[PDB]
Amino acid sequence: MVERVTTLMDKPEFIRNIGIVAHIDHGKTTLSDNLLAGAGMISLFMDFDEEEQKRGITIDSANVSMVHEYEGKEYLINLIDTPGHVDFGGDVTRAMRAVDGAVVVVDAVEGAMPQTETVLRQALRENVVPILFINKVDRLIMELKLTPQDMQIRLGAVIDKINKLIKGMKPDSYDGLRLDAAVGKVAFGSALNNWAISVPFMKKTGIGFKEVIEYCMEDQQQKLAERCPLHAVVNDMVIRFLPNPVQAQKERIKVIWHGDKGSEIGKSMANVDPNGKVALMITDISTDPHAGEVATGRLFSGTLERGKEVYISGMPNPNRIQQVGLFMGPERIEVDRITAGNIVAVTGLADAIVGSTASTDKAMVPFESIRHVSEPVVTVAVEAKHMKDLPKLVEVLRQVAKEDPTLKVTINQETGEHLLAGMGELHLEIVAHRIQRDKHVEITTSKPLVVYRETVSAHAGPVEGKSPNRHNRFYIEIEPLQPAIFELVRNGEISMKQQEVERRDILMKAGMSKEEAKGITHISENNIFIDMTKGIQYLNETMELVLEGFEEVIKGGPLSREPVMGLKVKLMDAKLHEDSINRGPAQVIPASRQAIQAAMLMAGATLLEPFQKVFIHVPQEQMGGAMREIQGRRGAILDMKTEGDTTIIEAKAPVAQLFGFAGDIRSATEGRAMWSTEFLGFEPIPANMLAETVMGIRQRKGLKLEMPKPSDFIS
Ligand SMILES: Nc1nc2c(ncn2[C@@H]2O[C@H](COP(=O)(O)OP(=O)(O)CP(=O)(O)O)[C@@H](O)[C@H]2O)c(=O)[nH]1
Ligand SMILES: [Cl-]
Ligand SMILES: [Cl-]
Ligand SMILES: [Mg+2]
Repeated sequence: MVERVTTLMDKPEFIRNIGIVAHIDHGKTTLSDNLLAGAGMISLFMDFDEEEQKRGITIDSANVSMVHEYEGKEYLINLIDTPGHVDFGGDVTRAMRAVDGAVVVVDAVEGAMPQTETVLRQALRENVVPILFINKVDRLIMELKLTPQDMQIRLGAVIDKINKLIKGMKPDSYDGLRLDAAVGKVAFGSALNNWAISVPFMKKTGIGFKEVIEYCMEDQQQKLAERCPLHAVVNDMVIRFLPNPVQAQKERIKVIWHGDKGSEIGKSMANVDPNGKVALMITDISTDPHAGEVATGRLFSGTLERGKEVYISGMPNPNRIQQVGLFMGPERIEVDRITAGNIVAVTGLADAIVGSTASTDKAMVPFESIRHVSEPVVTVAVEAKHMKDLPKLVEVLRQVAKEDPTLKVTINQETGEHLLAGMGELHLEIVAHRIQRDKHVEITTSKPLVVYRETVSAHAGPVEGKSPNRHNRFYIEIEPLQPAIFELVRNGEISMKQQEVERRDILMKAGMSKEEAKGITHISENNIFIDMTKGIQYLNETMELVLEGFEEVIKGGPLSREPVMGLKVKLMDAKLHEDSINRGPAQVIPASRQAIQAAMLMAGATLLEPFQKVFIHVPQEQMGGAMREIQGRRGAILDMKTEGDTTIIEAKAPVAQLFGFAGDIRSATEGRAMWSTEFLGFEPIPANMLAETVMGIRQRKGLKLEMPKPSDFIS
């Protein structure tokens, strides 16, 4: 529907910008593909990457446009199919920035799962409107053999669960967001077998759930697909209940744009005004063989045209648009111009990165950053196979990191090697593949290792740090953050920019003494610095330097130069030299670093390692094989439930223990165990493993091969 798409994209009221989101494997891509087939867009089309087809997983968000007719008018559905695996969660985040509505897909059998909540929360954070498609209802009918009422109960429990999540996330918006099957905001069906129903649709066609069960039970789901077409029921739901750009954009900018809402551009964004100045939110960078580098984004105001110039936020020179169009899976349909309200593919924006604001005016308030979180937990060292390829590798790693901001690329100064840090083993496997196959650089990679965290287990101090000229002294106590306070900081509930009586009240109503709440001076990662001193001359002008020493230590702790978390650092006393020449950065910053590092080692310094939480659905026949695999990897079982022939195992294990788990769990269960994973958190390494783990880390970093001591820091 090439000419259809183009005619429709000019009319913002008939557009739906949507994303398909779900727990891994609940059926996003089958849904998206069969929506496209039913709609006559195609005869898995969206998993068009080779590794996606090879591994049977969505790795990258894919974009496609779809024409659907509803009550005598055609609508343009700009759809994003997103990945389910936690390692690719940043693809979901970037996609939620670009869409206005979301089809939350949930497997009827497993029901809502941990990444179901994750994707729902990411949608609501962006003021994206959710509807619900309960998929795999064929399995629920054919494998559990439940009566209609049992199946009404099961489906209704899923709806209720999604609604509790919504109500917990957006309590004041709950009424308008609540999912109601009788209203039509929920459908149920089988993406695989091209059929779907909803309460209003069943009334309309005169078909009950008992007839639906018969269709499946008598091996006639093809007939059901004709009577109850998947694409009709779901696309209708999309048109009816997901919002157009005209309703939505004013809601999106409440949370993605902190500029003057009554400005010229705030109005033209709020009105989807094609004649306004360009306002284009860049959500993705990727490379194609013909278009070259391509920026994906959401156009809120203006019109994009080949040859038009836009400014990129933070960059001085104006970028020129070379081509504009829409993605159709692996293809990108080119068009003369695209108007506000659409999800666009643009070439020629050399300076754009994920999160960029493209605008006509250089002085436009930039859109809010695309939030990240989830710091890397797995790392690999990477090197060019042939030394003639070193500068290509430099340029290629820059490009890989630009296209995937969840990857962190640093350089080992003690080996000249590049380190790739990402979300998991699979994440790094794909990256190494996308450097060789796609970027044409032969590389060698080390085995994946985890990134640890350093912390303390007890209180210590006051410890005296002394400047190299011996003229300045700082007295530091250190101890663990209480869990309530750690959570406030990790969730961003407090801040030094925040108001001082407000922050003091949040901290104190969390357990912190008034002394320490009012003394809090700095936050850095999941650590705080408190000033407990009164009336020390020159400490005000010197405190900025003390905090720099604190920040440096947080970046890499004294045990193994791993990042530090969970620390409460307190300045109890200080002595500074009268003359500023004796108390500048070269004097104060080392004194601060050394006091803090010595206190840490005196406070039961130890390592935390990342843990994954693992969910396994396995038939009873293979339960024993599943159990042996997780228990053999020193994982702890957390709970176990039975639901018919299936055992549901909830377990945790160190990330470091779960490398190669996919292939081993398949072998031990003959491929019959479904499993998924999520980051749990950093937990203490075994107490009898601290010396060996620290030595292991220091050796592979090039650091000195000896256990650090507080005598290394304070003379
Ligand atoms: N029985 C049944 N199987 C389905 C249905 N929908 C999808 N599947 C199956 O589930 C598996 C995963 O399907 P897929 O569309 O790739 O799910 P996905 O959520 O996109 C996977 P990922 O999270 O990695 O992107 C496939 O074997 C697919 O055939 C359904 O309605 N019924
Ligand atoms: Cl605390
Ligand atoms: Cl002062
Ligand atoms: Mg998929």
